[PDB]
Amino acid sequence: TLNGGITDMLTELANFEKNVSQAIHKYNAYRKAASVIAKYPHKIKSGAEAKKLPGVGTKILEKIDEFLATGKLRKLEKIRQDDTSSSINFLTRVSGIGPSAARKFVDEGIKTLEDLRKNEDKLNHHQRIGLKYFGDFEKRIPREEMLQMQDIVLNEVKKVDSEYIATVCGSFRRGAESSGDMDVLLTHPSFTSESTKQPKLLHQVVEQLQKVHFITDTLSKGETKFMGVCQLPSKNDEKEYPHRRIDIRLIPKDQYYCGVLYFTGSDIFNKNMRAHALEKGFTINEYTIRPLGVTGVAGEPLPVDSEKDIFDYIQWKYREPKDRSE
DNA sequence: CCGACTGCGCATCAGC
DNA sequence: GCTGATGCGC
DNA sequence: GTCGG
Ligand SMILES: Nc1ncnc2c1ncn2[C@H]1C[C@H](O)[C@@H](COP(=O)(O)OP(=O)(O)C(Br)(Br)P(=O)(O)O)O1
Ligand SMILES: [Cl-]
Ligand SMILES: [Cl-]
Ligand SMILES: [Mg+2]
Ligand code: NA
Ligand code: NA
Ligand code: NA
Repeated sequence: TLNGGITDMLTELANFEKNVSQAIHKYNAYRKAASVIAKYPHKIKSGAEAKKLPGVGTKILEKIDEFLATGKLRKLEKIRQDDTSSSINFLTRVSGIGPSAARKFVDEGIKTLEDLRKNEDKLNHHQRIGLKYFGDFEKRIPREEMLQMQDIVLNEVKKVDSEYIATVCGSFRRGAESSGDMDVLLTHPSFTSESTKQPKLLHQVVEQLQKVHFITDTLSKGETKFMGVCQLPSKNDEKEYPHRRIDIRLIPKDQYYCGVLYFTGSDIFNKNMRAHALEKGFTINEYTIRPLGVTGVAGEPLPVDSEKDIFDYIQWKYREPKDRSE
């Protein structure tokens, strides 16, 4: 990667602002600058050259100059030496522990994996599962395992009702050679924007995946969104596979294209594309694209027959999933 | 100079 | 219980 | 932290 030193710096700065400063717009500004620099096809020689790119302003250009001259950023060197920042950043690596809870735990003297492990009763259910699988959730998933997981999920969904359609999205659908988790978009003709003619549509699928011991834990679960934990089966004498995060999102079948656009991402790609829609007078979510009136009020959903239709409304050339990894 | 920054489901809690 | 934040992770 | 008007 051509500018990895710079993008790593900006990412660590983004994480500092989110986790410690609790400054969500600085976090997003740093992530935006990292993303645009990551796609820039030249090795950056100067902060001024970087400042040409949209999202790199004066302050990041200065940081880039410092990094290029010295190989480091004093601001980050000091953050790394600060105990409270160090503790908060570590605690937020547990799934379910965010900026707020991390800072509250540090106040209470809970500041290490050992402290968490002996204070399990101070964790909510999500945090408790996050701690249990702390090590596993740091491991990435090779695409070859994602293919096995996909096969299980699709076949088990088929056994519940052959009219379900499950689509693995996320980085997998963008063609990545490894993924951080598995994201599954689910549809069924009974659930549309017009009516829900069968209950428990998501529950049935989760239950079947639990039945065959693929889903092992639940982080949260409602009528349309499941977040939990899964594990591939292993063979005789073989070490067990790590536990993996799995998300399942049930979307109205007639809104599949907005939903698969959303769940394919990346997150920054969605953010960039939704920001462009707003400039063009539309708002995009995982359900619909709608015009915005002058009052800022969204209007009726526009018809959508493909992912490209959504690109067309906002006057973007279509981008294949493999080219949305921003 | 400064308002606006993508969008939302599920968990948790406060106030009534 | 309901309603409306706030937190969190997508 | 960045940027459009
Ligand atoms: N804040 C956000 N805003 C808009 N869309 C978002 C979003 N967060 C997530 N999405 C959309 C967009 C996103 O692609 C999808 C899945 O969210 P994952 O967190 O699983 O992201 P992924 O791409 O699968 C990665 Br590379 Br992080 P992996 O999980 O393989 O490590 O939900
Ligand atoms: Cl901010
Ligand atoms: Cl909508
Ligand atoms: Mg994912
Ligand atoms: Na710029
Ligand atoms: Na966390
Ligand atoms: Na996910």
